[PDB]
Amino acid sequence: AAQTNAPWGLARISSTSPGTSTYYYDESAGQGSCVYVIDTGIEASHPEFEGRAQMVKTYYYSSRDGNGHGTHCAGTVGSRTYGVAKKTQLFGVKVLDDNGSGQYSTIIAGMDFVASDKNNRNCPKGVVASLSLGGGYSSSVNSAAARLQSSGVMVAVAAGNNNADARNYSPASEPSVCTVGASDRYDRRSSFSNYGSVLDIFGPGTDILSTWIGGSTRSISGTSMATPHVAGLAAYLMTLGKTTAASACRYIADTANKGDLSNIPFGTVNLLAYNNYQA
Repeated sequence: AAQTNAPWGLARISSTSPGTSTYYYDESAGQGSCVYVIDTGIEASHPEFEGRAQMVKTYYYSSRDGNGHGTHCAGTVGSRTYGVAKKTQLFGVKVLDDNGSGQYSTIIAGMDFVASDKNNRNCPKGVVASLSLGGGYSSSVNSAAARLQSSGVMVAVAAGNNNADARNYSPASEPSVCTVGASDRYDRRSSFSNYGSVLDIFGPGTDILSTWIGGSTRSISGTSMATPHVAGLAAYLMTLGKTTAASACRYIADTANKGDLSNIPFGTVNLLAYNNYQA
């Protein structure tokens, strides 16, 4: 399948070169997989989700996304125009309030919620969780991310936006989950992207067009935007039967575009997520 005039990040993940604008992918498109977006919520009514999104949990007075961040991330995972895995099922878990903040205890509860809740959903091709959130190092937060992964969910987490070593952030620093740095459309490390040995992969994170609340769209930047590219990619590859929740991060690293990013610090992987789709 070919989507013309796609957002640059989608085109990038199906290309061996920067500078193209068409996204190529197998038409299976993550059908039969599920991605949990653990964030500020998802505006499921957005036409871009086509009825494939739903809120399953909130820790606040509403399950609505009053912020936008979660809706943008979910759009990059799975919206019809802005998404990597255009036929996945999207499940929203609102651990972040409408100001984008959340207590670590709530975030932990949301991770453990997903590990159990997947048993209430139909995801024959597999389950992914996208965590575009984080804070300072916490062993309890890392352990929750590790449990979620152990339970059979492909966990993708943002590296963080401090232009610093991600070893000092959680859940970024958890070794058993897939930690995602950000790049720009010229294959440069994004200016704000964290780095370090704990990173597993880079994805598009600068100037990413996706869904927003009020049935709208906008372009924003962050490792929050790179993470759902990787989560959507995992769902897509799992639907194709190429990998599993436990092995997908390694598979994505194995099949990445290698050595193509600039300003990668010595000791950080130079790997850019790539679907290796041959039309």
